[PDB]
Amino acid sequence: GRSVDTMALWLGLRAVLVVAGLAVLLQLIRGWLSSKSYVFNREEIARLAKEHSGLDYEVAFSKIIVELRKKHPGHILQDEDLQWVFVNAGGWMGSMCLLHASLTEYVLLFGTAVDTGGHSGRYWAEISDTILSGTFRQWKEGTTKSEIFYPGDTIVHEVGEATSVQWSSGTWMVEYGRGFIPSTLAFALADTIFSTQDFLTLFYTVKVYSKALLLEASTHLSQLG
Amino acid sequence: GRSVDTMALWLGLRAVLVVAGLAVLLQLIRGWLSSKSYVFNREEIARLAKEHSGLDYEVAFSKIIVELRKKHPGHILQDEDLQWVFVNAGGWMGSMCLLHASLTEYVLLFGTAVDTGGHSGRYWAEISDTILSGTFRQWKEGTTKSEIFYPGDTIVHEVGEATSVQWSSGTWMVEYGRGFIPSTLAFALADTIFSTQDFLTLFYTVKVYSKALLLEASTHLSQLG
Amino acid sequence: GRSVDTMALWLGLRAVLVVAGLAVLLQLIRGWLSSKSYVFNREEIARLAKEHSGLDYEVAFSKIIVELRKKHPGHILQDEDLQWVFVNAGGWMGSMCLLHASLTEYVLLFGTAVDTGGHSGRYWAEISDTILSGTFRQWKEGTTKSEIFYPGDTIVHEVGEATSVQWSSGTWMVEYGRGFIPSTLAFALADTIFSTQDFLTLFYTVKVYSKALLLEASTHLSQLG
Ligand SMILES: C[C@]12CC[C@H](OS(=O)(=O)O)CC1=CC[C@@H]1[C@@H]2CC[C@]2(C)C(=O)CC[C@@H]12
Ligand SMILES: C[C@]12CC[C@H](OS(=O)(=O)O)CC1=CC[C@@H]1[C@@H]2CC[C@]2(C)C(=O)CC[C@@H]12
Ligand SMILES: C[C@]12CC[C@H](OS(=O)(=O)O)CC1=CC[C@@H]1[C@@H]2CC[C@]2(C)C(=O)CC[C@@H]12
Repeated sequence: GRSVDTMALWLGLRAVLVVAGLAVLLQLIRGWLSSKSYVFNREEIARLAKEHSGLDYEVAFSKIIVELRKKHPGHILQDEDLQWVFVNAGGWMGSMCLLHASLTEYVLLFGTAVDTGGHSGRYWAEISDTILSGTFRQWKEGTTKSEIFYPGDTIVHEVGEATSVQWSSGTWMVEYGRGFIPSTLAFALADTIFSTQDFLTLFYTVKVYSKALLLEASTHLSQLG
Repeated sequence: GRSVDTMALWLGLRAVLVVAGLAVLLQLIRGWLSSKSYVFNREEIARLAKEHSGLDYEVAFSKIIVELRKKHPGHILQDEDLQWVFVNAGGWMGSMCLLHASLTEYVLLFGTAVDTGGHSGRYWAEISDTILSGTFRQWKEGTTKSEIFYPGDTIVHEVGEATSVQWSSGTWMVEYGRGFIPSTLAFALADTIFSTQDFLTLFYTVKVYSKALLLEASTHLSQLG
Repeated sequence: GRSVDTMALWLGLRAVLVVAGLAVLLQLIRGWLSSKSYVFNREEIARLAKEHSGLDYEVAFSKIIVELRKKHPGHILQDEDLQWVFVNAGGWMGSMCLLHASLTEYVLLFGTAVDTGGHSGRYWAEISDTILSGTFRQWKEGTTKSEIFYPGDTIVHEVGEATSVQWSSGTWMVEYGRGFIPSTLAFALADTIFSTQDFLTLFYTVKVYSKALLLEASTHLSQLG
């Protein structure tokens, strides 16, 4: 009867409960024990973006890239490999220009020309965004109130944290990721697989990531011989 | 040629046609014959939320919970089990605090701190939302015009009805569901499975639902012995 | 170690790379060699919608349908088969009224009563939208700036192009599609399959498409005997 169905539903809920729990546990285990070889530090990227946040965001883009190439030669994609690629993740739509990416880090220019918002993603990685233009509203888990951030500010998305993010038209930022970068690909590609069906954008995304990986491998081989 | 491909496509469309049709028919059969044991009634929840809609929505939250505990003891989750959990469904992102849930009913606090909107879901359940703060725009199926609702109003999402819903930042409401509650889980979890990949939020969602079910089972056992 | 994992990840990225690439290649092959039997032309639909863009969009709807029936008898669905059906695709939510659809073309009334936006879709089809009311913001791939279009304007979504689209509440338009129409169904239904779970809307969508196909088949049989 009604009690039997309640018990069976509770059994199935406990089944999904322990599956999701152990999946989170494995995410924590893979992440905490993951490698931590760091070329950059988030304060370095944040100060460099905050210095040029008063410029037109495209002029800021160029000066940030030139400085990143001067201070970290061999770790930034050349001009021929820079490309604006749409990003559809967690219900929002923006675009990116990948500058650096490895197993443990990534650096990219991010933003949107449309009003958008959605889920931030939850992963074992520390993501930081320094706003060059526009507005960035963040709604943290466990709260009923959100906060808006402006050019010059830096939002630090902590490891294991989940937020709601919302950007206005013409918002652009410099983004630095640190942690277990591969564990973020599922979030980055989900809306392409199950919503947009934009397989050429998927092609673009894995192409620039593979190029960034090959750049790091080529530089690591040259630093040893 | 062109006529052959048109016929084959029409055959496949009829295939998807009869599959979706019989799936809807089974949804109607399971729902109409589902159980209907009711602890609350929607007018009770709506009047209680409308009375406190003039307060700060968090003060309203507390007074509504206290009143629901006084009038329905044994059917509201204790303070230790209350938690704000993100809800990603039908393209929108809000958050909930589950107070009561069974096979046939649920009562929760709902809202969002970001501008969001999307599909309401179509299921065999009668959902009603009494706005405490913010704005609630509803766009009904079969019409080209939408309506906006304000604090004190109650939107009644009818059984089998589908709407587009849109909430502004800082909109909060009291929500009561009545019907075949399990048939709504697929809509509630879809964007977590196929977009956000937020498995810890999924863990949170099934945990509070299982706790609410266990509360109802514990109370039903005590009312008999 | 770290180099081994980098190589393995690069191998898997190249795997996804060549899969998505050949899927795009097959999309191009099917599309370029697809049939091109055309009842309408986009300038015809655009001028007819632009003439009536100064009217109330519902009065414009009726006059456009009457004119399309007068100039293309046997290719427009009768009043009994006209229906507003929700469209959930690429993260946005609108609604449509299908007037004509074949293997190579389609004509429909489109719009939304809510603020929405998302991915446009990428397919081998040329889509054109003439705005009757509201605002249409388009963000093209490879750019950091978007453009807004107004009643009387026509946006032409080119073959293979991907954009971000965003519409304000009360935006309505006349839409004409030309190309390999079946290759667009996956984009049109994805958010229904993996987000909204609205199987009755899916039932509605394949019903009107099958009816439009059957209309074209019936007219083609009568034009020969
Ligand atoms: C998916 C994510 C991380 C989460 C960001 O969301 S955000 O709101 O915190 O900015 C968006 C974002 C944009 C670019 C994504 C990045 C994750 C790592 C990705 C997939 C690569 O290896 C190449 C491009 C990278
Ligand atoms: C999924 C749904 C019902 C549809 C609501 O959408 S709404 O626009 O009508 O408010 C959102 C909503 C929020 C909480 C959801 C509820 C359905 C039943 C759920 C999944 C439980 O057992 C626990 C939490 C409940
Ligand atoms: C999916 C798409 C094409 C892309 C449009 O997006 S848009 O931003 O370019 O307007 C939305 C749109 C609406 C109606 C869709 C159409 C594609 C072809 C569809 C599925 C049919 O056979 C029947 C209804 C048609």
